[PDB]
Amino acid sequence: RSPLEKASVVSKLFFSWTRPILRKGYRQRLELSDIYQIPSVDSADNLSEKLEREWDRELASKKNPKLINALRRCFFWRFMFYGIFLYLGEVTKAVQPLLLGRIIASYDPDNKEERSIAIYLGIGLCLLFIVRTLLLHPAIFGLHHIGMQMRIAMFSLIYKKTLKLSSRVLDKISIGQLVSLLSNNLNKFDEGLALAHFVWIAPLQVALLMGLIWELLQASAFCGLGFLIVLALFQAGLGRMMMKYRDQRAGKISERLVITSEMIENIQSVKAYCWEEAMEKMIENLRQTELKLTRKAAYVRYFNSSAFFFSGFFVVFLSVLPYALIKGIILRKIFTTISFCIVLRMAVTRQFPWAVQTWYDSLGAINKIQDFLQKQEYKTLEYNLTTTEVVMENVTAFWEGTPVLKDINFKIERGQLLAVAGSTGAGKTSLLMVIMGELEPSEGKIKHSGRISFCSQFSWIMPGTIKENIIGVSYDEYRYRSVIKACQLEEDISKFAEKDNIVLGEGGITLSGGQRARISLARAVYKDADLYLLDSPFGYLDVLTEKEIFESCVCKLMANKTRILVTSKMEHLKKADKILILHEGSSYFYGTFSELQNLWNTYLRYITVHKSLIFVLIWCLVIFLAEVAASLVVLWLLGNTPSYAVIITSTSSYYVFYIYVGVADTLLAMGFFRGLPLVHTLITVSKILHHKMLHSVLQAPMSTLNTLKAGGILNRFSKDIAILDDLLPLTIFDFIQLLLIVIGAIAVVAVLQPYIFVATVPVIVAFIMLRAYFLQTSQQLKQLESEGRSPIFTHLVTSLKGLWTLRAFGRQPYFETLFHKALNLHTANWFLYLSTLRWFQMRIEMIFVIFFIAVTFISILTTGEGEGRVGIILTLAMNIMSTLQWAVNSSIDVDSLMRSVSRVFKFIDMPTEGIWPSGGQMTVKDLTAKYTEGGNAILENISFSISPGQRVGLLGRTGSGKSTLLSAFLRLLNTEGEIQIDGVSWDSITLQQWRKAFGVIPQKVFIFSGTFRKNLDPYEQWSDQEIWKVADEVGLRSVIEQFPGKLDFVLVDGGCVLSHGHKQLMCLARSVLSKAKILLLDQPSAHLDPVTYQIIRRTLKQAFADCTVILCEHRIEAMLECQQFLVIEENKVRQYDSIQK
Ligand SMILES: Cc1nn(C)cc1S(=O)(=O)NC(=O)c1ccc(-n2ccc(OCC(C)(C)C(F)(F)F)n2)nc1N1C[C@@H](C)CC1(C)C
Ligand SMILES: Nc1ncnc2c1ncn2[C@@H]1O[C@H](COP(=O)(O)OP(=O)(O)OP(=O)(O)O)[C@@H](O)[C@H]1O
Ligand SMILES: Nc1ncnc2c1ncn2[C@@H]1O[C@H](COP(=O)(O)OP(=O)(O)OP(=O)(O)O)[C@@H](O)[C@H]1O
Ligand SMILES: CC(C)CCC[C@@H](C)[C@H]1CC[C@H]2[C@@H]3CC=C4C[C@@H](O)CC[C@]4(C)[C@H]3CC[C@]12C
Ligand SMILES: [Mg+2]
Ligand SMILES: [Mg+2]
Repeated sequence: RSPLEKASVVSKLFFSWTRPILRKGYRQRLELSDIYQIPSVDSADNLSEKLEREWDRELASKKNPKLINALRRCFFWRFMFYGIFLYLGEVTKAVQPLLLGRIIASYDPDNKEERSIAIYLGIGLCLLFIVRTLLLHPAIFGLHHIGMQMRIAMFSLIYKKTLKLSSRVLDKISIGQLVSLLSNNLNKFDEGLALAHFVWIAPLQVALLMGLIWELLQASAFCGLGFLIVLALFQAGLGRMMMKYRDQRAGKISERLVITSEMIENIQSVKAYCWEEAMEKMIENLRQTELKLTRKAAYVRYFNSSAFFFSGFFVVFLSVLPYALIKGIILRKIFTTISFCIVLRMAVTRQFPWAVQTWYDSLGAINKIQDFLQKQEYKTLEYNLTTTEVVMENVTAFWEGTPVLKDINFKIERGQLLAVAGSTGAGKTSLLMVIMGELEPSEGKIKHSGRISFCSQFSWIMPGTIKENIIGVSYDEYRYRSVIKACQLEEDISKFAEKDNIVLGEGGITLSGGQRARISLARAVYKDADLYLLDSPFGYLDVLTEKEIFESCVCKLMANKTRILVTSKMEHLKKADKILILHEGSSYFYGTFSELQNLWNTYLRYITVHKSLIFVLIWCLVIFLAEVAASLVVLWLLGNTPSYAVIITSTSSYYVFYIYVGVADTLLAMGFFRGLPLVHTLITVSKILHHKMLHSVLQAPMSTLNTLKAGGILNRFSKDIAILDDLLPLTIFDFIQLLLIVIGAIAVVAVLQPYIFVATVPVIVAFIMLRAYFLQTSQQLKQLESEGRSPIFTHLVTSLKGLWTLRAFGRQPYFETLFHKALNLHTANWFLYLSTLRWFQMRIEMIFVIFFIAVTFISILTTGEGEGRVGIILTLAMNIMSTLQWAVNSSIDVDSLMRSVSRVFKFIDMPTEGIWPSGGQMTVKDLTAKYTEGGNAILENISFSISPGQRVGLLGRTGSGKSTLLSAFLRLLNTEGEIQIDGVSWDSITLQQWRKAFGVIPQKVFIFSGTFRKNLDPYEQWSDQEIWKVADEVGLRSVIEQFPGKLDFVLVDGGCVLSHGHKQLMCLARSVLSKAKILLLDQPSAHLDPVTYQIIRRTLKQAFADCTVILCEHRIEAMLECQQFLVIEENKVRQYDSIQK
């Protein structure tokens, strides 16, 4: 099936099997209908199985486990098999000046030997071109193919280890680091392997060339060699400098990215707090520090790169001078030694340093992967046969100076229900950890059963269909329909737009809090297990639905299976068989309930965004014309000037033009007065574009941001911005340098002889018409290839949030299969892109060769009795086109990189956003709310009024629009209608003033990784003594003094150290500093303890005594301080009065 394997030998050599896609993609848009199936050789299954079979031996049979050893047991003898052909193709390039140099000398009538035999040289030279064409490109493509296999084999091997990481390893560092570990060699590995052989080929080339140069310059060859040794040492020193600055700034990039992710995820809170300006400055300082090291690395890379161009004269003159002074040198050997040194400079100044740097990076990546592969593993050994009767006795455990649980025991017969209770932080969840084997007890003795179904408190939602999130692997209509219509999903499912096949994102951002709880609960009960562990599923569910689910699912469906339920509700305990209460990590009570009572134009915009890049580009052009003007006059002065060191004859004067073209690269090289300004100015363009994009995202309508993918926002700040910092500044410089040399060399030799320009027209046009044909298909495949990587990273992310559920039930093989399917999709697009690019770069050389054979035979045949003007003109023209072929291939990379610039620009063009509070009486009239444009209408024609200072209760069934109303107050979503506060209409004042009057307290409090004082007020409006004054009422004094630093402690990881109640207090104090008037609470009482619960009770009655509060609760017992009640149901709001109803 795979066209590569079905291809014949002759077609496979020329890459002819890429013909169908090039024609198909030239006249229409491509899709996943003609993307060819991947070859069987590089499927993820075959590569991973082979490599792991060699690696596991290396860590068990040999003394020292090294990944590099196992890698060479799989890919070494195929690596060397392509190295010999790569070497033989380079040797062919070194011996060309012998055949070509004699042909050029054959135009001189003063020669006899070359005239006698030129046809034989022409035939041999033609064969030399054909052999080299068909010897390099297959070898380079082979090395790319092996580099792809290494990348796939290691990524699949990494994922398998990730599924086995111990629980204690995950809690230190993961997810954010793990994804970054895979994004450093996504394309640098395969493409950065074809030049690893030049570490030994280049020394073999220098020895060969130095022997050939010894024939010309008897003993002065070494004088030029010593200059190249110094250049090699000089370039090597820059390598240590580049790596030092690269690895020194690695920690700054991670610091920016992790903070940027926090801002993106909680963007809805950032808008509500009116914190747009503060966050822009916070990132701005981080960019300013990073940019200092970025420029240093770019200056070092400039001097390392600009050594090939600035050595084309100092290596020739230094070796020709001693010989010319001792004895008179003729022009023919001056051109010949120039031709040899062109290859000599490329090998030692451009190929060898690149090869060495690659080995530093290839070995560094393998050692980084090697260390990760040997972390502590999750223990899979567990009891198999126990008759499904879990028992514990004298069990102790630690999460590290205090035991988490001590001497806890129970005994559950099959079909019983155990109710676990306690307080916040008592270890309810940690008790379930030991039962799954996630936390091996230090000195305990516990019995494990078979498959165990775990329902974590954290809601897990994975990409795909709603039913696909429930059924798992096997489907069953009768079972599915019963589970769906037992968890009260009947109504909500057949509501949205598409019944049940709705496609969800990672984490289910578009779903209600309680709807996600039911889906996670429904998945746990669907699958058959020996025992079920329900870790507090009723957190988000209101009382009315809580009873219905408890009576129809927990007590009805699984009435005859052992089940452990964690719950604090008093009524749920009496319906259980045995109860276990944890006081503080220790069993205070154990027993039954009965005994409990007693106890294009993109390029134009990229350049002019700075308005300073214009002047630098003009400066480079003006100097370029000055050097060209000098080159013209000096060649014209030598054109009429009348034995010296240089023996020049009338019949051999044409060598002047050949010599100039051979050294034109040096004469037109950009020095440090032009290169450094250009590199500096291109970098600050990236800084400018980042600022506009970061400014645009924080000031965009929420509806626009919801239409995009989950992780897509961060990907532009992670990949696209990073490309503008490293790849574009140097790739553009290299492209401009090559193009400028070609224009300069072709404009000076053509004015004296107005025929070279004409003879070189066909070559230029052929390279251009081929480029326009290939780019149509190449760009389309690149877009498909780049988009194919997001599903791969999403699978890795979602398989970590639900990792504890995976290992409990034993579904690792299923997720390994899913990960392999994601890789094969990315491999299919990448392989086709790599093959068509090889097709283009092979045909571009084949067009050059066919013109060379045409020129060579004409030049030899046209040469008559003397001279021959056609031979001189044509042969010189083809020497100019050698650089153009290089320049055309360099332009492909620039076009590929400008796709990233276009993606940056479209984010900037997003649309923008659209004592005054006397009493706080708002009036709502005809309010319609919708999350997305044209999706639905959650609330329709809402009308109600609030008395100033009243406490308004808010109730309703989960998934009705309870939280949509609170967001519509801030118009954080597309709304129509009029909401007036004390007579001031919804659109009489700017949006900034409107949002400042609301003290919203979300379910997830936004706390970024920064100083304690910075979180309270990023704008730095209030002094210490004013902050302490506010903390006196909210009870934050003792909370903050626990830490070593007062107002100076550095919170990390979302404030992980702070408990849920402590973050509620911090959010409450934040609204007091800004002096809010209308509060918006949203289900704070999920798992709160009375220690902090009573603090909010006082503050809403002491500081906000006269301020309106919208208490959003799920039970009437807590709502004993409200007068007015709002009830949401069937897209309607209806106000009420005192409890008598
Ligand atoms: C058709 C077709 N369309 N597509 C998309 C693929 C195919 S193809 O693969 O069938 N053929 C071509 O791709 C193809 C094959 C060979 C050549 N050659 C040009 C000089 C040359 O040298 C011959 C010589 C004997 C000297 C030696 F070989 F030694 F160099 N050969 N040119 C080819 N092309 C036809 C156009 C599509 C583009 C272009 C000009 C590059
Ligand atoms: N992964 C972990 N690493 C370190 N300490 C942990 C970890 N998980 C829990 N702990 C600690 O163990 C103790 C008990 O954890 P916790 O989940 O287990 O109890 P809980 O009663 O279930 O809490 P809650 O009802 O609020 O979820 C606490 O001191 C907590 O900080
Ligand atoms: N970001 C969103 N984009 C689109 N639709 C959404 C989004 N968030 C919620 N919805 C939809 O709005 C409806 C109600 O959402 P939800 O916040 O509003 O109800 P709720 O009563 O506040 O939830 P709960 O009581 O469980 O916390 C549901 O149909 C849900 O799918
Ligand atoms: C092993 C690899 C690197 C190839 C071989 C390298 C050495 C042995 C080769 C490369 C070029 C060769 C030289 C090329 C030209 C001449 C001039 C001739 O009048 C005497 C031999 C002499 C001086 C050759 C001696 C051997 C030589 C120096
Ligand atoms: Mg818990
Ligand atoms: Mg809600």
